[PDB]
This record gives sequence, C-alpha cells and structure tokens, in this order.
Amino acid sequence: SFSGYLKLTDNVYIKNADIVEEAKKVKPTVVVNAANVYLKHGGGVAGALNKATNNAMQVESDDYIATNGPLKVGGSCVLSGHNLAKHCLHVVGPNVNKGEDIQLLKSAYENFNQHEVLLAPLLSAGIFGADPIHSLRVCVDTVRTNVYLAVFDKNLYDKLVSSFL
Ligand SMILES: COc1ccc(NC(=O)Nc2cccs2)cn1
Repeated sequence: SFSGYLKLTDNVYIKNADIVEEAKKVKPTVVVNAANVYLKHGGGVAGALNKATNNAMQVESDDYIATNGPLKVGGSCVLSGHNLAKHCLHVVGPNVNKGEDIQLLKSAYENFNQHEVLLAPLLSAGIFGADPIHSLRVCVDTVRTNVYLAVFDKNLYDKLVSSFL
C-alpha cells in the first residue's frame, strides 16, 4: 500500500513524490488528475499522468469530451486509470492563471468524497496558480475520505508540512 506518508489529519496524508511514480508503484484504486474542463492533459500533473499512459488517457478523454462536452470548473469525471490506477478521477480545480474563481476549490475537493481512498495532487496548485498552502487547507477541511497527497516539489513539500496548522 502507500508508504512513507506523513499523517496530517485522521484522513489526509502527504509525501514528497512524483505522483506518476507513486501511481506505478501502488496501483491505487483511484489516482486524481489535476484536469482542465476540456481534459487536455498538456502540462503539470495532467501532462505527466497522460505521458505515463503513452497518451491512452488523452485518447480516452477526447472520446469522453466528444460525447459529453466539457466538465465544469469544480467538477469531475471517472475514467480509466490505464497503467497507473484502476480509475482516474479527473478533477477540475479553478485555474487562477486563467482568472477562475478560487472559491470553486472546495467544490473541486468535494469530488474526492465519492471515493474511499485516493492518490492525489494538491488541486489548483503548481501551474494552476493557487497558493498550495491554501489548497492543502481546503483539502483537509473538505475531504473526509482517505487522501494520499503526492507533492512533486521538495521545497514546497517542506513548506507545506512546516506551515501546517
Ligand atoms: C507537477 O508537474 C509534474 C511534472 C512531472 C511529473 N512526473 C513525471 O514527469 N514523471 C516521469 C516519469 C518518467 C518520465 S517523466 C510530476 N509532476
């Protein structure tokens, strides 16, 4: 199972790790993707998870979008986890760099509550432009299910742990 995670709360754990490498090792039931509404997995966690699936995630996502249209900011969809997980929960956190509403971050994390356990990144952090300390705070105050957070950046990981209230 998940190893080397620091316990933050009863249900939130954190580790300085590459979510692609964590997913290939654990093969969790659910890996969360930091998706956009179009499921265009270009960069950040999305680009990395998609590249690990040899673009199979993007092919499946384009078929999903062709059928269903775009997701909502704060929304999600469950697709295959390919070689990474049983399922991938594609969750759209607000992208502050695209001028999206930061209040939608709590709605985005609510999607995690539909799954007992998840391997996940911090939503809206990194290239999405939100403050990762705020994202972790919203995560621990919103998610009630077991969430194993993988934070790629070591310095950010240390900052998150040392400032956690
Ligand atoms: C948040 O941005 C990222 C970017 C990259 C990553 N992981 C990777 O790229 N992993 C790779 C495995 C093998 C070859 S490259 C995670 N997070």
